[PDB]
Amino acid sequence: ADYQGKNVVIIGLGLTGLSCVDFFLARGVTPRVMDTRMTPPGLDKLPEAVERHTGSLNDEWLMAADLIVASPGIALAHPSLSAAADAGIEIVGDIELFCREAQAPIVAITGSNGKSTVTTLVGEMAKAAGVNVGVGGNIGLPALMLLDDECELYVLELSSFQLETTSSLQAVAATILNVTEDHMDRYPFGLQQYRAAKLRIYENAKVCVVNADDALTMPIRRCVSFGVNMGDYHLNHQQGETWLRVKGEKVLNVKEMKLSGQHNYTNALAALALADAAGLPRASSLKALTTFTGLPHRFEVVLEHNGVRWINDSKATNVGSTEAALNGLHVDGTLHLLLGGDGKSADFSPLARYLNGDNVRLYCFGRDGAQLAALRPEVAEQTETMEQAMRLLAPRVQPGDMVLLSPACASLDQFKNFEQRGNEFARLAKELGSH
Ligand SMILES: O=C(O)CC[C@@H](NC(=O)c1cccc(NCc2ccc(/C=C3\SC(=S)NC3=O)cc2)c1)C(=O)O
Repeated sequence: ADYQGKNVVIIGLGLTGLSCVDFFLARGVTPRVMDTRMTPPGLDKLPEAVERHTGSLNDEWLMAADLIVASPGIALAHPSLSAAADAGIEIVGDIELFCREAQAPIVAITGSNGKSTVTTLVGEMAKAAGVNVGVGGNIGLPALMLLDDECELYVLELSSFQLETTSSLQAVAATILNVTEDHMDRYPFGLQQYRAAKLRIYENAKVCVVNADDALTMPIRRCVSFGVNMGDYHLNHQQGETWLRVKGEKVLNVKEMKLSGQHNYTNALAALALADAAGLPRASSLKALTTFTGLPHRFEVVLEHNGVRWINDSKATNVGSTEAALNGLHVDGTLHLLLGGDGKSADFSPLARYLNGDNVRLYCFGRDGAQLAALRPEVAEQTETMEQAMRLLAPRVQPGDMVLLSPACASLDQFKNFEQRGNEFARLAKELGSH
């Protein structure tokens, strides 16, 4: 693509918006930047040569543009963006710009849960094969910063939002891992609209990898599949042993993995299917499965001390993710479960089946704390903040207990992101969980 001489407007700054600014400048195009936040993240790092408008969108600049580059954090349905689309002004995102330039195959991964873990795993599979791999696409690692003529493979975690503005992806292997209700605040036509955004990932993909146990991951109209009992890649349970299998052949006894639990086992299957389709050697891919230790904020044990395990699962930002942490969970004594934040209009009721019995306490906070408490008011406390919740529950904690942050909500009402929320939990857990 050739951007020379174009009037380019970037909407949304932060690290990703900055990556877009730098992309155009390096190509001899000076873009303009706008952000509805008065002082968005990264403002101080924008060069002074770049004109910017903050605190609102500027329709004069939008309607004059030849190309709009929209952050995934701004809805395409925003009136100012829809007016530009109606006028025939091209709108893309950073991932689109990346796909137009990439000179290595792309493995593309989305889904409501698991997409970071799968993306990181396939990255480790590539490294174990000695392939020069670029891994990113999420908040901390903008895709455009990965671009490098020496890269031999890219592995991208993509959100529904990024996919909405992407049209040139031709993934060597693409997956939707699962679709469970999330981001309803951005999808006013409901679950099927959210699904449709994710289905975009399979367009022009060489291999599609679907979840045999989740029909919403399947194109609406020859995909490779993974599942628990069913699928080209599936699990084989005999004795107390679990195996990863491909078409009936055993490939790995999961005792060799550091990760544990059924959803980690299906994540490993999806990652193997992707790696296989991308041409990576199977034997090195299996090696990577044995060495991978998990991501921070993903059911991460931050302290095990005095008979109590404190678990940071701050990356549980929707109901399906919390349900994965609770489903099959073993607790010797009482589970003290922290819920709260911006629930984005989600139906929390699917959590209710996990919350019966004498050994559960809920500590609910943030924007939607009252609705979370209402799942079972007799075992629930509500506070404004997570720190208040933590200081309220810590005196009640007994040897045998588990304290679990798995909030089912975004952190954005009170924190910069789920990583800051996790880090604060870990700090308080270390404070409160010893003498
Ligand atoms: O961290 C959490 O707790 C939420 C996790 C959960 N994040 C998002 O829903 C999400 C969606 C899109 C973007 C970002 N992260 C970067 C970003 C954050 C805020 C903005 C806000 C903008 S842009 C603009 S113009 N005006 C704004 O307010 C833009 C980009 C986050 C997810 O990954 O599922």
